[PDB]
Order: sequence, then structure tokens, then C-alpha cells
Amino acid sequence: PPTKKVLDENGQSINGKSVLPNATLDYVAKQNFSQYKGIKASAEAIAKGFAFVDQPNEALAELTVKSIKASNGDDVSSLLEMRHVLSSPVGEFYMWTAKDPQAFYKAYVQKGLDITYNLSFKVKKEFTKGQIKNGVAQIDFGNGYTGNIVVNDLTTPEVHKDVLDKEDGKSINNGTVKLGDEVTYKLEGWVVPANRGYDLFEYKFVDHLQHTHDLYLKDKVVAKVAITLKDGTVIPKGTNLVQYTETVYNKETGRYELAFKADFLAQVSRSSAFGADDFIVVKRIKAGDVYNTADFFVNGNKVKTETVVTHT
Repeated sequence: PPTKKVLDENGQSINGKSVLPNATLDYVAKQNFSQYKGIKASAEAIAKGFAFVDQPNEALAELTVKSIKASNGDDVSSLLEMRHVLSSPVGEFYMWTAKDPQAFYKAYVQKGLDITYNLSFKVKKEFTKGQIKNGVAQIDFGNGYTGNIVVNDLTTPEVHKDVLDKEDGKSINNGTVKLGDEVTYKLEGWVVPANRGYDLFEYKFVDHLQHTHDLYLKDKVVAKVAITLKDGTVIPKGTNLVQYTETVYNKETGRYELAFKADFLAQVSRSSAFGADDFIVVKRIKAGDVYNTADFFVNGNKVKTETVVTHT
């Protein structure tokens, strides 16, 4: 039985874990010949040859073969012929068959030397949920054997903005605000799920404040869920996360950023959820209609909130 794993940056397996739209899926697939060590196959069995099959589902796109190596270190790619088929599998798939069955049998199969295929793919931009699947099979001496299917959920992030009279107050969206008064923008972060196959290096809001009408006073960032770090420390929901963040505000452009420090985010356990809400307090200093939107970035993935309005 041939096998396939899916690996993270650190070379660890993440079969069954969730990933983000910009993931690179790094697959390691094994054509298993170690069980044939010492075999004495007949010549007609040998002449039926050897082939390895990889079948990705509709989620995956741009194949790169990064290497094909035997377990003794040999680069064997020039001994195989790759085909991409599209019409024991029966739809769309990749296949590698040995060009010279005899020589391949002697050098690799009869010696029990497994071949490892390192393949990477991207996710298609129009696959925004469900399961990313990749399966393998192998054909030896004309007999086909399926191996395992590796499965990963694709989670597209999602965020919201509201405008409030103040924190844990009420929405005033499309409402009126007296001149000189304060309002609070709430940016609702995505809860990054437990059972993910990646660590966080970026969790960040960019808010384009309408600086001609709104004066940035201050901000506050709070945990939306209990957060568990790798060493077991639990950070209660509702906790003020300020010292794990950096805020910057350019008064000439209205650009506001709040970002978590990479060193903190690295401490969060892959089996904890993670999320924060950001409250931005502004003072209304001019009459007219005041719009607000934000962008949210999680590990290089960008999404936008809705646009809110208030009137003065």
C-alpha cells in the first residue's frame, strides 16, 4: 500500500487539519517497494511494469514536482515518464510509469528501495470551503493497490465592523452623532480554529479612518475566546491583550494599524482557538457623513469588513 502525508513548514504531518486560502500543500508520497525485498518475479510479471498515481480533487491547482528520490538517495525522475490524464482511477490524475521495467526492477524493486515523490500544489481561488483531498495508488507487475486519501479543510476568514456609542454599548450604524461626541468602532476579528495545520505569524487590522471628520483618541484589544498557549497557560476570554500588540496611526492619511507580535502568536497552541476584537475610540470633529471600513490580515490572507456610516 502506498501512502501519502501532508506536511507543514516544520516537516510535521497535518493530515486532517485546516488550512488557509493561500496555503501551499506539501505532499510526500511513497511508492512502496520495501515489501518486495528478495523477490524473484517472472519475466512476464516484470514486463507489466510499475506505475505510481496521484489523484488530487477539484481544490488543487498548480502541481510542482519538487523531487522524486529513491530511499538510497538516487534521483530517479529521469527513469519515469509523467502523464497527466483526464477522461483504479477514472477521472483526472497524474501518473509516473517506469520507462524500462527490467532495469527499474533490478535497481529498485528487487532491492526493496521505496521511491518518495515530493509534490506541492496551491489551492484554487474559487474553492472557498470544504475539503482538499489527495489520494495515491500504485501498480506493480500489473496489480493495482490504492493507498490513503489525505484530507484538509479550507477555511476562508471572515470579519465584521460595527460602530457603537461605546464598548459593549449598542450599534449606531446609519445613525446620528452630535458634534464633539465620541464613538467607538468595533472590529470583529476572525476566530482562528483549533485543529489547524499552521502557526500564526500575522494577525492584524488596517482601518482607513476618515481623519477629516474623526479624531483618533485611543484603542483597546480584547480576547474573544479563552486562549491556550503551548506551555498550558490559559488567557481568559475578555482579557486585555494590549501588551501583545503594536498600534500605529498616521494622522495625515487616516491609516490605523493594530498587529499582534509574531513572538506572542508563535506561543498559541494549534489546538486552541484564537481571536480578538478591537475597539477604536474616535471623536467627531466635523459635520457630514462618516464612513468606516477595515482590512484584516491573517498569515498574509486579506479580507474586508462591511462599510459603516454615521451622520453629523
